[PDB]
Amino acid sequence: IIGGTESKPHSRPYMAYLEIVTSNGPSKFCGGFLIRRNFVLTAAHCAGRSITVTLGAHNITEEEDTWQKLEVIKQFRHPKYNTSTLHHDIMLLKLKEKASLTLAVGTLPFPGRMCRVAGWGRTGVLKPGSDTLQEVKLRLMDPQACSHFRDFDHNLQLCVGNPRKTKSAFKGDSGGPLLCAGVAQGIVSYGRSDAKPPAVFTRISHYRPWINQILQAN
Ligand SMILES: CC[C@@H](NC(=O)N1C/C(=N/Oc2ccccc2)NC[C@@H](Cc2cc(Cl)ccc2OC)C1=O)c1ccc(C(=O)O)c(N)c1
Ligand SMILES: *[C@@H]1O[C@H](CO)[C@@H](O)[C@H](O)[C@H]1NC(C)=O
Ligand SMILES: *[C@@H]1O[C@H](CO)[C@@H](O)[C@H](O)[C@H]1NC(C)=O
Ligand SMILES: [Zn+2]
Repeated sequence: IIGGTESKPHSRPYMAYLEIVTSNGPSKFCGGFLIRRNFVLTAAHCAGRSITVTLGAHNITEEEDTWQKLEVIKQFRHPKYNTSTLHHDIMLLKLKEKASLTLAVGTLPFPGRMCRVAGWGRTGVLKPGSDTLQEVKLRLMDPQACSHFRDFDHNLQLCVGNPRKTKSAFKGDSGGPLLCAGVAQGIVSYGRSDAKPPAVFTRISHYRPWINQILQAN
């Protein structure tokens, strides 16, 4: 998160920190959020060979009793996920156990307006990931403001962030929820490599039928 501020610890108890393993290189990370005691929603571009989820964290380098470290047993990536057009960037992760509900861990059930995104991602173009969960408020834009992304499609995606400001999600914030009036409306998907807003978020409402079908059959 660029241009944001540190979240009050444990004030977003649905936030998941994801550590992604691949076979050919070192670990990477993304965000995501708990929608069921055993299901985390995140972006499909965070897929990997295996993933570990930390719930209940603030400072991700300081282990505490609120932590719940859970294994992911199966990744369900959207079947039409497309790395050419960048569409359908969405994935559910089935947890090996159901998470405990505590004060620090809980689920989040289901243009012009201000919304909030949160993450442990880089705080600057050339900066490391943040140790602590950060958040920022961002303006929802008319779809015209994302025209320069050639494969942007207003039906599938949200255009997020006022170009006149420097506030943005960045690397490591992938998969984090965009909340508008306490409801998850988007997931961080992609933007410019220089972070100039706006950025493109997955529009959660278009994928509700697909979410429901995975959650009902597992
Ligand atoms: C795990 C995934 C990996 N991230 C990553 O690829 N991206 C690029 C990316 N790919 O998006 C796709 C790809 C295919 C289909 C649809 C969307 N999306 C977002 C991105 C971060 C980002 C987000 C926003 Cl809002 C604006 C710009 C921006 O990056 C320049 C990212 O991390 C990654 C790569 C590097 C790091 C790192 O810490 O160096 C890291 N924590 C994570
Ligand atoms: C996060 O925790 C570590 C290890 O306790 C501490 O060094 C660091 O300053 C904390 N970072 C914060 C509050 O940014
Ligand atoms: C991605 O979308 C493009 C343009 O619609 C399509 O032609 C392509 O086959 C799709 N699938 C993959 C795997 O690129
Ligand atoms: Zn704590």
